[PDB]
Amino acid sequence: SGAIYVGNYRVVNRHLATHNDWANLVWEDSSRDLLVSSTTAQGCDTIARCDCQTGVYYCSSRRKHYPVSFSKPSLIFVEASEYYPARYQSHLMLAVGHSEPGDCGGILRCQHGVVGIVSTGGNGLVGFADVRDLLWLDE
Ligand SMILES: CSc1nc2c(cc1NC(=O)N1CCC[C@H](C(N)=O)C1)CCCC2
Ligand SMILES: [Zn+2]
Repeated sequence: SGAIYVGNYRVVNRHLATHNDWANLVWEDSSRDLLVSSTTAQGCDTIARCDCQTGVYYCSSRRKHYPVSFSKPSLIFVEASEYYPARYQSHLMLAVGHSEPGDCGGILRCQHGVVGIVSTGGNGLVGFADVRDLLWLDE
């Protein structure tokens, strides 16, 4: 679990969005596994606007942060799950690192701010949904 709080927006994995997220919907994209909802309180986070390919992510299944080198945002095949049919997920970045079900929502950060959130996993792999192109989160 996990979310980004920036301005009057809350960014979460679309597959983990609550009834309240959907009732205050701003934007969602099933192909990116992202959903943004509106908040009444001002958030705590800054979004990175950069091309970093190294950073640190929080891994809830280890209660620890790990450094990673990650690929550029791209269209990657993701196998069927309880939440989605088999499909290509866009704006996804992969890295070698630990992840397991329960870890989605963990934040990936570089020196400039928040880069994205955990969205997929593999055997010794972790995938992150990029948010750096969503310039409207800043306004
Ligand atoms: C960290 S999540 C995770 N981790 C692992 C496995 C599986 C998962 N789960 C997923 O990848 N998804 C399920 C939820 C929707 C995700 C999506 N973006 O389409 C896909 C298997 C075994 C190794 C670890
Ligand atoms: Zn950066």
